[PDB]
Amino acid sequence: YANQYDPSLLQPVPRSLNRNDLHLSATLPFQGCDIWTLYELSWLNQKGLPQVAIGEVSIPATSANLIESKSFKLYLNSYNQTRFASWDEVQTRLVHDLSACAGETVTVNVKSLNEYTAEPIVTMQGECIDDQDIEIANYEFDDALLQGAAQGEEVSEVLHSHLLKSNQPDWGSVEIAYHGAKMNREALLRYLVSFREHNEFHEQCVERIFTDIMRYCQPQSLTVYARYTRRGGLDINPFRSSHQSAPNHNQRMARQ
Amino acid sequence: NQYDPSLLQPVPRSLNRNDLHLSATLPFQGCDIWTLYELSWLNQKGLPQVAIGEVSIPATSANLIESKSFKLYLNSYNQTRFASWDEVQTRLVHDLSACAGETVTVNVKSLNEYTAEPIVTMQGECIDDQDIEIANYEFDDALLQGAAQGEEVSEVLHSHLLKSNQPDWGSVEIAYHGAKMNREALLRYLVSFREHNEFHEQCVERIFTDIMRYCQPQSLTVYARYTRRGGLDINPFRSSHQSAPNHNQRMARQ
Amino acid sequence: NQYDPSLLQPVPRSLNRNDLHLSATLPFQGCDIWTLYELSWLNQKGLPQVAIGEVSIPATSANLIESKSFKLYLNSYNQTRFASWDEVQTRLVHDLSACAGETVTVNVKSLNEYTAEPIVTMQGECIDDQDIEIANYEFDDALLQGAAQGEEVSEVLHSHLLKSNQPDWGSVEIAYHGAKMNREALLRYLVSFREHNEFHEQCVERIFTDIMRYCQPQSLTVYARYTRRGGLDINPFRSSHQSAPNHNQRMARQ
Amino acid sequence: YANQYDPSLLQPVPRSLNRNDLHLSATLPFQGCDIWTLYELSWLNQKGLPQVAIGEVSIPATSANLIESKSFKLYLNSYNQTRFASWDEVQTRLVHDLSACAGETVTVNVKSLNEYTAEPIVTMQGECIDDQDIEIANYEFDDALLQGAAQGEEVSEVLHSHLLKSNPDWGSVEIAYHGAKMNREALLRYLVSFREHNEFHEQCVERIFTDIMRYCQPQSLTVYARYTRRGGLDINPFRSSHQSAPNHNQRMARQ
Ligand SMILES: Nc1nc2[nH]cnc2c(=O)[nH]1
Ligand SMILES: Nc1nc2[nH]cnc2c(=O)[nH]1
Ligand SMILES: Nc1nc2[nH]cnc2c(=O)[nH]1
Ligand SMILES: Nc1nc2[nH]cnc2c(=O)[nH]1
Ligand SMILES: [Mg+2]
Ligand SMILES: [Mg+2]
Repeated sequence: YANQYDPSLLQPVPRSLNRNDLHLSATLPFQGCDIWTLYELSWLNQKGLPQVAIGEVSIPATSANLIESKSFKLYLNSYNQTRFASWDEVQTRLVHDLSACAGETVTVNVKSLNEYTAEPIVTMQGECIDDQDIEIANYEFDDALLQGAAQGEEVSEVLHSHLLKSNQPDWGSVEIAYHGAKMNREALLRYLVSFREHNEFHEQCVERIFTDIMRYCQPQSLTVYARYTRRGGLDINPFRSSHQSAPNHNQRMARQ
Repeated sequence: NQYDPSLLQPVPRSLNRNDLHLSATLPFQGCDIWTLYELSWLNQKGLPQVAIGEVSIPATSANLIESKSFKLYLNSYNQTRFASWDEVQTRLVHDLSACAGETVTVNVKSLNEYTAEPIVTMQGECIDDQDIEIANYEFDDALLQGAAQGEEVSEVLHSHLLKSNQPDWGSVEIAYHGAKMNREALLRYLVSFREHNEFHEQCVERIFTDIMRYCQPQSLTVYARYTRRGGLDINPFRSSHQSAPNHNQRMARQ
Repeated sequence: NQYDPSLLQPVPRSLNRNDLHLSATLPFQGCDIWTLYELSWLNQKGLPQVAIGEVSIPATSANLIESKSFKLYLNSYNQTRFASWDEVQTRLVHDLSACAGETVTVNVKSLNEYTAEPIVTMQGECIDDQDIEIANYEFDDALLQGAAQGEEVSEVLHSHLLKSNQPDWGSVEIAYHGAKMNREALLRYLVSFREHNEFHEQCVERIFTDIMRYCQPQSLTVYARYTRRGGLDINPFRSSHQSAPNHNQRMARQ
Repeated sequence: YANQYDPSLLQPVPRSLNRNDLHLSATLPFQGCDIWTLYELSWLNQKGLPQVAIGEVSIPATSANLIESKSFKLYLNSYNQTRFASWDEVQTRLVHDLSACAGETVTVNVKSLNEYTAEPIVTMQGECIDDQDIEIANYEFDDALLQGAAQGEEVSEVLHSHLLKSNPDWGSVEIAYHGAKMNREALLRYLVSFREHNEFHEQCVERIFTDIMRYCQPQSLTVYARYTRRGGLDINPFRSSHQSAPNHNQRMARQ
């Protein structure tokens, strides 16, 4: 007997636990959300016939807790052999359980597979910074790579990179939109690549990138948004901004 | 932490084929199409490169490649400098062909080859929307007994409800020429895999050979597309007459 | 009449590309996919063989192959004994590569490879169902002026209303990432080809370059599938980033 | 200016003209129909926007006339720049004009392209006879190849071949019969002997039917051929001693 519905499998992690290392002020310097895509969501209807869907979850960055991804997979797996009366019931339980875990109302949209037919694979906004003629040999984390990286003229720009890797490896693309002194692209790319051997949660990586850019580069406004490939059937896409609340859509990128 | 072909582990196709009562003379042709979503290495100067790999392994190869070993092998690229993308392709073809036992094709695609690519569904009629009760989940090939008693047709059917055992998940497309299949029988048969344990490639061959022995179509193609595990997916294709699928685009859950 | 490669007539791609104001370094990559519905020859013992040929000619080739000459060339096979299907596939690759000026890929498929293959449509949203009036039929690329003023999107659009000139007929799929396109403008633009004269390959390159210069998408793919003439069809694919379509399946009118 | 709707482009050909050469009885020894597929049907709606469809036409084998294929193509092309108020109108005109040409009511379906999505490519019923270990060097027509071809035990069977060529035109042919079992080598050599031979598809099917009836004398017989299109149109003649039509007009691999 596979284990059936079990909300106790969900594991909260307080966001303050990692934010402590970032030495943040009393107020959070960002707002935003963690958007998750649940590619494996499946359960049984009343009559025992399997149902399959994709879930799209948004957890506020102000929630007391994030949800540990493994535990989230195990919790979703507990639906697989459980009978539910309706799709509405499934969506309601996901909101209830994930909101209890996070400590703040979590948004959930349970979508049938046909909602995805002809949907696009997308890239990120702005210019890709990856095509550089530089040598890298040190992959150890080094925030000081951002020392003096913003010395250009005042600009609004959006940059992105597909070279984010952190630690089993996690793989992501990251979009950085800002208004401030123009950022040195070589410094930025070396800084991003220095995560390659570093071990932090995706949500934390994004908050670290945001806070390092804010402290070294002092833009007037900033958004950092990363989209990671799935682990265990789930992906996370942390969005952190000085002024925006969320990305426009949750459209997948090429490796997602 | 460096490139290491010894990480690849073959599994002989003969194990399950003997279990299906097959001759070494196969009743199908085809291939296993793999998508490698996490392919990454370093260029000549140490700057990371990322790509998606598209691999086709002939169904006649002695071995399939065990997926986790495939993951670990690919990870061994991550901190290795390679002279060019052509070098990477070359190594992949060499190593994967040696492991499978027959020449494997490999296409290493840059990520921008996927911009504005659409998600696809499968062809023909989805059979999943049936108001039926499933009273148990044991595998039962005899669900197909007498399932093909209709008039001679050529049609294509699909289901998104394939699962085996962590769970794996797939959609499957069945194109045939023969006596028309009972859609309820077919759906019950597919659902009965849920608590079955075998590899994706093996499941597809089981589906193919069961439909053959119970339904006796003149022509049959079975093509399944499974969600990834460990950053790679497998899409086994088995056909009476066709060597490869004429499309390879990702589905909603992939 | 025996096998005769001198029947093939090349047409240089440069003629129309110069007319489109293209540099020798192209703004697209891609290929022309041909389907040879009437391929037939004699085996060693004089017994007729029939097959469907699938040919891909790189868009970088110096020449395209003129369709009527391609038909005449294929007809020269009809009363010629060839030792095996591999011999036929070899001759085709050799002759078509020499004519195009670059290696052409050829698959010679038996007819039973198509049994129970489904007809396909194109992906994304069809733009044809518009309640608009067309007041004249002259080609006008300026119909695209200001046509891309929407928000940044990635989407796929298609139309079945492509016609050029005896008339030719096609459907066209346009996938792009850029400012959202006005569908009325796009449909008018495509309808304005109706009484225009150029080759399919040239039409597609004109569509690509007109969209690129009026709409300025970040990336663009244009893939047209035309109905056959003389037993063969042409399906030109042109893309910023992709080298080939990830499907090759016939549509309703093909 | 493209030439607009012109029903005078259609060219009738009396069926009796070719049937002469087959020396038939007073009454026809067969019934059936010619099913045509019109893959490039297109016209303009009342606002000038192009419309595209696939037509499916059935002409009774009893019609006084068949329709010459090139003329049929030219007639359909005359729709391309012509405005019509509705699809129903287009269907109505096609029935009227094609029926007047043929001399007997013709059925016409005008189908939107989406009615073809996921439709199958099909093969023919029964056994393919093409995989034989025989040498052929003479491609001249020879009906005498069927002399004594049906000696076997009494059987019902269906046979098909993809090797029909005549003038090049390309087809597959399905032969269902009840009678003394037919020699497959003789049948295939006979079909291959059309390879350098000039006759209309409808006539080829009638010649095959009448040659098999005379040399093999089955109790019942159907001959159905499906040819690849010429000029955007295909023709699929069906002739039978006891059946009226095939079940569907589904395309084969080369069609
Ligand atoms: N939420 C969350 N859970 C994890 N468990 C392992 N890695 C992660 C991560 O990056 N984010
Ligand atoms: N090739 C292969 N390897 C596996 N390892 C675990 N499951 C699978 C599978 O389905 N296929
Ligand atoms: N290659 C080619 N040859 C032709 N001959 C006449 N039209 C065409 C065409 O569109 N393409
Ligand atoms: N109806 C008809 N017309 C033709 N015109 C040229 N060939 C043919 C044919 O086989 N049938
Ligand atoms: Mg995603
Ligand atoms: Mg047809």
